[PDB]
Amino acid sequence: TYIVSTSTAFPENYYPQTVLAAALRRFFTVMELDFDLEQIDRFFTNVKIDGRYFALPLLLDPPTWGVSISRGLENSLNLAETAITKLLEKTNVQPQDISLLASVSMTPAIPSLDGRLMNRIPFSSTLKRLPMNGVGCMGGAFGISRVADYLKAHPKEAAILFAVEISSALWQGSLQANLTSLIRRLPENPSLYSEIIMDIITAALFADGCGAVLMVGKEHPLAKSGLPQVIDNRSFLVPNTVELMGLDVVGFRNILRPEVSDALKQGLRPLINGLLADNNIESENLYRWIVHPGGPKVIDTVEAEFGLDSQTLQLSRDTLAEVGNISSATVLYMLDKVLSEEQSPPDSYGLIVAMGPGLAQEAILLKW
Amino acid sequence: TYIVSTSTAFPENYYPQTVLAAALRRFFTVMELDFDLEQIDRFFTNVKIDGRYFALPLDSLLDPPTWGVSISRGLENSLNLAETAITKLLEKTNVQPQDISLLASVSMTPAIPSLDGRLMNRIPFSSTLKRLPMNGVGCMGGAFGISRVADYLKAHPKEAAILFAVEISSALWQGSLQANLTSLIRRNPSLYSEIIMDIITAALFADGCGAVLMVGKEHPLAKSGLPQVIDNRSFLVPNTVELMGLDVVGFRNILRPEVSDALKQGLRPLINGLLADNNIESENLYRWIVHPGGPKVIDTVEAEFGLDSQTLQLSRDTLAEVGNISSATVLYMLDKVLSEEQSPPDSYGLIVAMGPGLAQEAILLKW
Ligand SMILES: CCCC[C@H](Cl)CCCCC(=O)SCCNC(C)=O
Ligand SMILES: CCCC[C@H](Cl)CCCCC(=O)SCCNC(C)=O
Repeated sequence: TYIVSTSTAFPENYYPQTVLAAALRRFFTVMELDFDLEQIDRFFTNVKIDGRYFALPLLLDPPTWGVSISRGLENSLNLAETAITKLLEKTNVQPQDISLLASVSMTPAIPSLDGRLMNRIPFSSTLKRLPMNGVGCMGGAFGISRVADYLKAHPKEAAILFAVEISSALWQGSLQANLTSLIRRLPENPSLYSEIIMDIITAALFADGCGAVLMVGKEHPLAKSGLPQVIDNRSFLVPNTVELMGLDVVGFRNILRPEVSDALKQGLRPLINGLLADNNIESENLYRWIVHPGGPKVIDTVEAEFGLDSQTLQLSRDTLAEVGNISSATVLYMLDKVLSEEQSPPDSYGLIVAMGPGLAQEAILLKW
Repeated sequence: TYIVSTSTAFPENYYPQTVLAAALRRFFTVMELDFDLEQIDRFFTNVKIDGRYFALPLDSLLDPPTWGVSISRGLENSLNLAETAITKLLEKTNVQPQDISLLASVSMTPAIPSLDGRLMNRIPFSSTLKRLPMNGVGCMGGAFGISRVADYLKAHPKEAAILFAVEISSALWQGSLQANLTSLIRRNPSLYSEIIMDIITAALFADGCGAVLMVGKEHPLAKSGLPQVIDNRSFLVPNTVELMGLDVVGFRNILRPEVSDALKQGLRPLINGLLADNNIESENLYRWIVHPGGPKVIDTVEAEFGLDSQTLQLSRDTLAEVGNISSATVLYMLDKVLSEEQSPPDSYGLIVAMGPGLAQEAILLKW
């Protein structure tokens, strides 16, 4: 399977990280929440993000959850349509010649976003769809793997994957309600301190955006040398870590416990060592890593586990700095950057790695 | 690709339709809602459901728990049902979990991580198990998942995959229907249609789980006499998103009366195109397995294809026994066919389901 091209789409409002930190501090202050405001600055600074796109409005006067979901759906569709149209235009592919449209998003959508897009883009009415959910930050890498598996059996076909997330939905009421309750119960329940920090970290980290990728089977006319080929992929799920990472219905609450970066270690090396060995490759001979930046702590952990030079994962840090954590879309944005870089040397190997709720990890071996 | 075996799983409480009708009437009465109570009984009777399984409680109908606690219970019941069905499937086929390569799931139960990921802590699947967690397909999910697993197994002829579908319709009885029927009846003659649609939702949808084991052609279990998936196809009717789906409000089920008429735009284009490309006609089909997805749907398929009054009886009997269990329904029906019926060698069958989109899915089977 060949990765042919990529595109991204972002909403119109880009906020400096310092403005978002200030917006949350003002919420704490207007609400008279008894909490150290310097903790907001600390985590908004320590995530190493310069600014974020928010599709939904920037705390004090929240709409109904129904209205926020309606806006989230609309914005998800708008971003996905933009990305897919840019993708089709840049490759000169007609929508009717796409066989499969795969999607990942935690935006609630029944019918799925990919079905609603059939009314915006003239796909054939018999388009095959692959709407995935329950994978969180991992979804971009996960979707690449599932589409590659599909194209194994359909070598003449073309498929599009998109990932789109609206993290700003959490700023429409969920973060406000939860931080208020937690901080006000904190004097009688000091165990809640870590819960407040988790919500502040969520507010510091997650952003909005969309990425899309065109992939084709080996017999497709766009399967040309010089493109990255997906040569293998593998999944891993670490036992008994469901509670470390997820998205719970309450609005929503993001779950991201500090123990993630250590539980990551239990899955990363068996997953990647096994994938590489089964393909007769040594990690030291990888030309490129494309690692989803769950956080700076996650990047540091991957770097330490595989003894990497600190420049090897620079793309993860630059991406975090530019757009924040855009969840499943992040590795597609990252792949897009790489496809804009200098033509990778022939026969160079690359690894895409992402981690998400599960705790689950996905690894994809690429060859140029 | 072969369908090797099926299983089902249901919660402990089976309620007669009259008991459910009575509970809803009691709600209208305690709340002093000004609405003809005979509309409740008429719709609960006219869907021709004898009873339904509810995993979530009915006794709290007047004082429902919080939506957060309902979701947590819905997750736990979803996991329990899927674990039970999967375990029965593995036991009846003598297949070890470690020997399953792909676990595919469909469910509207909110789950991040997905149900299939969570199930890896209850069933000793390999840690490198491949997963296919689908959503956004509603009632079409069981047929949809069969097609997607079939496409996967085309590329993996040595492998075995499990699909499960599970839905907890009783979630809507934990506050959503109560709130919406109250407000709607209070308020605007144009709102009569909205109340009817919530009453029909309350009359129709039920809980359950189905599971299927499928293998590629080179798997040891791939044996003659098992149904083969020979082809499958999807169809989405343009500009009908608003006719069916599930909206966040709790949840509100959307099922517009126009659905059955809108199905006519997709059914024959889908099925006759699929059959023609496999060199057969619909009249060649020995068995139909059609999801019973809302008023007039069965009747509409029957009319479109000129079928005899008994060709779709399995749809009606299924609705009678367990109601509309959404994505799981066609797996329960396939289970009945494989376990209780005789299928002549080399005969053709068609699985058909319809769901939010408006989308339809067809799968051609050959024994
Ligand atoms: C508008 C529709 C509502 C969208 C809801 Cl709020 C999706 C959550 C968005 C925030 C994230 O993407 S958090 C990514 C890391 N979290 C996990 C579980 O991996
Ligand atoms: C379990 C927690 C919330 C899950 C929700 Cl309440 C399940 C959906 C409502 C009951 C059904 O199965 S309706 C099937 C027809 N409707 C569609 C969209 O196809």
